Order: sequence, then structure tokens, then C-alpha cells
Amino acid sequence: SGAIYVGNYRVVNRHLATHNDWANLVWEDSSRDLLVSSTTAQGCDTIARCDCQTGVYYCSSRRKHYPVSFSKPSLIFVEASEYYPARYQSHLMLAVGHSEPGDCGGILRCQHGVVGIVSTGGNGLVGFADVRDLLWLDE
Ligand SMILES: NC(=O)[C@H]1CCCN(C(=O)Cc2cccnc2N)C1
Ligand SMILES: [Zn+2]
Repeated sequence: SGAIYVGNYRVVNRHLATHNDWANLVWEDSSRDLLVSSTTAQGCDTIARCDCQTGVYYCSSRRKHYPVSFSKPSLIFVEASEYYPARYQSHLMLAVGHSEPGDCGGILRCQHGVVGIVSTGGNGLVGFADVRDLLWLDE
């Protein structure tokens, strides 16, 4: 679990969005596993606007943060799950690191701010849904 709170927006994994997220929907994209909902309270997370390929993510299944080198956002095949059929997930970045299904939503950050959230994993890999191209989150 986990979310990004920026301005009047909450960014979550689309497969973990709640009834309240869907009732306050702003934008969603199944191909990216992202959903953004509106909030009444002001969020103060900062979104990175950069091309960093190193950062630190929070891993809930270890209660720890890990440093990672990750690939640029790209179209990556993701095997079928209870939430989606087998498909290409877009804007996904992979890195070597520990992840379990419940780790989805953990934030990846670089020195500029939030980069994205955990969305995929298994086999000593961890995948992050990029949010740096969503310029409207702060303007
Ligand atoms: N974005 C998606 O389609 C995901 C939806 C939930 C299931 N998916 C995983 O990759 C889970 C996973 C397995 C093993 C280790 N870590 C994990 N995060 C795919
Ligand atoms: Zn950066």
C-alpha cells in the first residue's frame, strides 16, 4: 500500500484504488496501473521533474529503504494477475531489488522529489510506475 499526496491530488496504484478514489476520480490509466483522485486537504509531496535513473525506494515487506539503479520508463510485458490480463504496462521502470505484492505503493524518490510508486515485482526485480511526466499534478 501507499500513495503520493501532491496539491489536491492523491496518486495510487489503479489496482489498489478504493471506492472513495473512484468517486473522486480525476484520471486513470489501466495501461500504467495509475489512478489519481481529488482530496479536500492540501498535500505537500514534491514531484521530481528530471531524468534521474538512481534513487531510493521504500520496501514495506522489509520496513526499509533501498537505493536502486532503474531503467527509463518503457513498455514492459507484465504477466496476468487477479487484477489485469497479460499486457504491456507503459511508463514502467525496472530495478534489481526486493518486492512482494503488498509492496505496491511504496515511493521511489531521487534528490529532486518523488519519481514514482512500486507497481510490479518478483524474481529479485521491482518495477515502478513513473509519475514525472504528469505535469498537471502541480500546475
Ligand atoms: N502492475 C501490475 O500489473 C501488478 C498488479 C499486482 C500484481 N503484480 C505484481 O507484479 C505483484 C508482485 C509480485 C511479486 C513481487 N512484487 C510484486 N509487486 C502486477
Ligand atoms: Zn531526480
